[PDB]
Amino acid sequence: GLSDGEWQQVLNVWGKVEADIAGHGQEVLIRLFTGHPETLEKFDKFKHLKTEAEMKASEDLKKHGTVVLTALGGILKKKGHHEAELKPLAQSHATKHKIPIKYLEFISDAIIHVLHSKHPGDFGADAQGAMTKALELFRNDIAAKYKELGFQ
Ligand code: HEM
Repeated sequence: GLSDGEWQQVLNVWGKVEADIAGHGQEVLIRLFTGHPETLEKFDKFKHLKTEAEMKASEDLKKHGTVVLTALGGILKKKGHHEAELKPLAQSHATKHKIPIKYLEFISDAIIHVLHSKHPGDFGADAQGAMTKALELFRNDIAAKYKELGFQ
């Protein structure tokens, strides 16, 4: 897992996200949808968005971005002791939303990209390393739940 120092880095970086959750959430989803169009198809409520301009102007997309990052933030603050918070998320995304683990890899990468884009020069090598480890832990624990369900 992560060391105490690494978790402190993760939560310090997260402070940046919390200053503008909607903005970060919106950019993460737009990065995901524009870089991997197949992901948009998983959202019946966002498949009407044919352009990035429409995505940017969508208040409902910003709303979902807030829901997504608020959930992730709650998980991150548990510093790995997130079974109760993560299990239900893993099961809903596998059985209900049908989200391949590959898409979770895509959104993890999108988060790192957005952090650099919104905070250039202020997301250090150590910070990136820590956030990456936290996102991999998140993804890997979801993957374990996916295997349990036999979900691909
Ligand atoms: C940072 C990783 C993610 C987090 C924390 C997250 C969190 C959530 C939460 C809290 C909800 C609402 C509750 C629920 O249905 O469980 C939700 C809904 C949903 N998520 Fe995710 N999600 C993540 C990644 C993804 C990815 C990668 C996809 C597909 C590309 C996806 C697709 C969906 C869909 C389709 C819904 C239902 C939306 C609706 O129509 O209301 N999620 N997600």
